[PDB]
Amino acid sequence: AILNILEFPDPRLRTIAKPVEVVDDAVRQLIDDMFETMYEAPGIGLAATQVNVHKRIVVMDLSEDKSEPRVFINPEFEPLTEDMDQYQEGCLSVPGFYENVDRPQKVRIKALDRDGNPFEEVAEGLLAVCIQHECDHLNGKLFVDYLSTLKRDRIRKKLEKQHRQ
Ligand SMILES: CCCCC[C@H](CC(=O)NO)C(=O)N[C@H](C(=O)N1CCC[C@H]1CO)C(C)C
Ligand SMILES: [Zn+2]
Repeated sequence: AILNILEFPDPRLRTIAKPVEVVDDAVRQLIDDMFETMYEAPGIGLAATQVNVHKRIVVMDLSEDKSEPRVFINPEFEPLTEDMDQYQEGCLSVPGFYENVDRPQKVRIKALDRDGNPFEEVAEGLLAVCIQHECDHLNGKLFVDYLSTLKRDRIRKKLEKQHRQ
């Protein structure tokens, strides 16, 4: 099923996602619904908070053809270096707006696959940025919180106008 994606300034997007203790069927079903919604969007990633399910579950596919489905459950990453990188990020929950967000270049991801088995990895490029952009969703953050107050408000207003209109 294609799922509904909440948008700024929906306060629900500020909910802090709770840890997935077990990976039952209900969880895998959600995962699939999350992939579909993401492809349908279209986006290269999606966290459960964006669709009103507040569990630590991140879905991703950083490829052209839909051949690289990646699942990140109970994720967490660590900057292995003091290095930074500027990237113009957009978000399905902040549609139409794209701002250059500054984030660490090399991070070490740590999660549980679709089955719930721990795995560790080292991210760079698009994956690093993406898991960071997704782990923010689980904590209630949006790339727009790295933006100025006036710039972010100019955005909050536009959407609040678009939304109901
Ligand atoms: C970290 C990069 C963004 C994270 C993933 C988001 C989707 C999202 O809202 N995830 O929570 C996305 O697909 N964003 C797209 C985006 O910002 N892209 C697509 C890949 C390149 C980059 C724009 O230059 C836009 C077009 C919807
Ligand atoms: Zn997003």
